Amino acid sequence: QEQKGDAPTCGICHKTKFADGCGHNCSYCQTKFCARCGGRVSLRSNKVMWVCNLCRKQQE
Ligand SMILES: [Zn+2]
Ligand SMILES: [Zn+2]
Repeated sequence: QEQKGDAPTCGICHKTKFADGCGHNCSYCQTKFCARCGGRVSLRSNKVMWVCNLCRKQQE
């Protein structure tokens, strides 16, 4: 991680730029993806985890 004024980008379409900070990161691959290249999977009200369509699908 290096703060060089680099904006947030999707690791799939590389188009959708995350908001001020960080977008959705795969709870597995850890890859940064947009709300369209992943899904919301919270493990009980305490922590919200996002899994890419490749993990959410392959992992059923
Ligand atoms: Zn994307
Ligand atoms: Zn993943």
